[PDB]
Amino acid sequence: VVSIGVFDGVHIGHQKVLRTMKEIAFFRKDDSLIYTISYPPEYFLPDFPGLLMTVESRVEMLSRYARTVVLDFFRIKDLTPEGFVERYLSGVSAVVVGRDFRFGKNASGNASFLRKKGVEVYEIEDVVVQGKRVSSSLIRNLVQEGRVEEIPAYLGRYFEIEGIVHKFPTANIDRGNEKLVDLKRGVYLVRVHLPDGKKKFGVMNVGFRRNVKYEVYILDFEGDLYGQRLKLEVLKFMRDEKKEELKAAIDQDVKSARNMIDDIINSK
Amino acid sequence: VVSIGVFDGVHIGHQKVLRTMKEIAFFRKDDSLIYTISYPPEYFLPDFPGLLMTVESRVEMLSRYARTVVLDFFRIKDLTPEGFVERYLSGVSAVVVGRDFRFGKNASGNASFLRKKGVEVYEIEDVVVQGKRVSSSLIRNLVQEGRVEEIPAYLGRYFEIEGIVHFPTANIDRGNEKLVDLKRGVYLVRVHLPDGKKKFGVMNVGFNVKYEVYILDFEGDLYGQRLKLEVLKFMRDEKKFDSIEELKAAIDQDVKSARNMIDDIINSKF
Ligand SMILES: Cc1cc2nc3c(=O)[nH]c(=O)nc-3n(C[C@H](O)[C@H](O)[C@H](O)COP(=O)(O)O)c2cc1C
Ligand SMILES: Cc1cc2nc3c(=O)[nH]c(=O)nc-3n(C[C@H](O)[C@H](O)[C@H](O)COP(=O)(O)O)c2cc1C
Ligand SMILES: Nc1ncnc2c1ncn2[C@@H]1O[C@H](COP(=O)(O)OP(=O)(O)O)[C@@H](O)[C@H]1O
Ligand SMILES: Nc1ncnc2c1ncn2[C@@H]1O[C@H](COP(=O)(O)OP(=O)(O)O)[C@@H](O)[C@H]1O
Ligand SMILES: Nc1ncnc2c1ncn2[C@@H]1O[C@H](COP(=O)(O)O)[C@@H](O)[C@H]1O
Ligand SMILES: Nc1ncnc2c1ncn2[C@@H]1O[C@H](COP(=O)(O)O)[C@@H](O)[C@H]1O
Repeated sequence: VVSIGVFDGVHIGHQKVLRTMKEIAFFRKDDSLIYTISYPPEYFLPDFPGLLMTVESRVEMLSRYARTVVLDFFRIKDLTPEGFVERYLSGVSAVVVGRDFRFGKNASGNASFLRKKGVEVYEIEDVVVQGKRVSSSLIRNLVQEGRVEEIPAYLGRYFEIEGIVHKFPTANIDRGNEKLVDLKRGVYLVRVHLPDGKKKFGVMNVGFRRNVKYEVYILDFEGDLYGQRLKLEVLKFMRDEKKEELKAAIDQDVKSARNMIDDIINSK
Repeated sequence: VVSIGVFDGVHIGHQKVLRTMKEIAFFRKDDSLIYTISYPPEYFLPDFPGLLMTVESRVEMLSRYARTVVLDFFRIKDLTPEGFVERYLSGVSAVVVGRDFRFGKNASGNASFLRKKGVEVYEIEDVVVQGKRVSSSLIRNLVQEGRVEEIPAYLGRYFEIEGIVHFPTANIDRGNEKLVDLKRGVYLVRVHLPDGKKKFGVMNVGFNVKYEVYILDFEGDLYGQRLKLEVLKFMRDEKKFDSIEELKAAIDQDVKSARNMIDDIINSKF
């Protein structure tokens, strides 16, 4: 029994499907297999916002659920429905998908098809947080419009920026090379997970050059992060990206951060 | 600094103007301000093709460049050049526009006037594309011939139909403004759904004019939500079908080419 799809971000509508995968599992005595497609057709277009995380990262969550097998978009973009079943669904007798799920050169095959190929399709009806069908798209935008405080209602958690370092002080994050989405330009209140389990707060600014840069000033930290990797949770969108008195502006933020922080701490 | 004119479509011409503004201003630690004249004289004359987008849409885009302010046409329409200057340009150093920029009753207002009155007018050379001065007027003719493929070249992006929604086909209410109509026929389009998803779809214009799109791989009520539709390719002439089925056939023959062209649009990135 397997659920197919991209699963980018692995949102709440995603987790729905995965769990139902566990159900149809037990009551079938079968084992579970997630089939995560590398990229959506869109990815290969200019106006594509971006992925919410790297595939490597996505197969970290998808994994913590079932056994994930990544399907390469190049390798399957021309396979026909029949071609697909044969090369990827043999032996399997049931899939878990959503009301939309299509597949095969020209979306040639719906669930009906798979049914007529001797396979059971358990369609999970759409999940919707506040009037809209959760989706990577929908989250892909709030990220663009700086609406971070609005993401947990869809992502099941805070949006995250993560990468290798270098390449005030501020740490420069290299989110890798995949075509990832970028946040509205600006200053953000962030939660930093450092090595050794450390979770320090910080402020992160995002600016141009075309390109977008990610720099965080981690509060109360004074060590070397040059080579290290980091995972930052974007909690709040503080202020917009501005204009030699900048060293004076950041303090608005820092002194501000310290305050938003202490806000929670008190509200036991 | 300040820029003036209608700005219907905000095409590459319009952009060179707004970008020059955005610069002439940094060179001065000055501030931008766009004055968009709601309409153009033709708008109220026999046979006006209509605008490309609603004034609201238009302000929307201009907004990303700088503070925008709309001026009723009917108002400044009568003002004399000094009048106009006395009401809007006061204490404003620079004014970015391009050749052929005029203002005031009977167009007596021009760049020389602003200059003689202490304001620095920075004309911009007309932007040519394939031996043509980019113009809101041009683009309109294209839309009208269904030559939507040639549009991005001048317009700087894909022509776009929009409105409120009022196999199944969504009925777009473009609005009550006077907008330009496409050649009646069938088009491949790219839909921008309320939620945020972008599905391909196929639109048909026929006949005022009626616009209805059948979005590919999609199901859900949209009655009441807005849709922006990038018009990507012209496929066929909206013809008469004396038998319902001949239509069902055609419509399906349309959705077929749709699907393939789409495969083309992607197998063309590697
Ligand atoms: C909390 C924080 C807030 C910042 N806010 C801004 C800002 O609003 N505008 C800006 O231009 N730079 C800001 N910066 C700094 C730039 O990111 C900094 O100049 C960096 O070196 C990269 O910018 P650069 O490529 O222009 O040199 C901020 C830095 C920090 C740590
Ligand atoms: C892709 C697509 C192509 C269409 N092509 C035509 C066409 O060539 N001729 C036609 O009369 N109707 C066509 N239709 C249907 C009309 O748009 C339909 O009659 C609709 O109800 C509006 O037309 P009406 O106002 O005359 O009823 C097409 C519909 C779709 C979705
Ligand atoms: N509190 C801190 N926040 C961000 N980086 C720090 C901090 N403390 C030490 N560093 C280190 O210093 C580097 C930033 O160096 P520097 O060149 O001085 O500034 P910039 O951020 O402009 O590149 C980081 O790569 C990191 O290893
Ligand atoms: N894939 C789709 N394409 C077009 N409309 C759809 C689709 N799915 C659902 N709809 C909805 O169906 C309605 C259009 O219904 P229909 O009566 O069949 O078309 P029309 O009256 O324009 O010929 C709209 O409210 C629209 O939001
Ligand atoms: N919001 C949602 N509600 C229900 N099912 C969903 C939702 N979002 C995704 N799915 C299903 O989960 C799988 C997700 O893959 P993808 O759409 O590529 O992210 C597909 O089989 C979808 O139908
Ligand atoms: N193709 C072009 N190249 C350079 N400037 C242009 C072009 N088309 C229009 N402009 C300028 O941009 C402004 C556009 O206003 P309007 O002509 O009303 O749309 C006027 O001040 C024109 O001089």
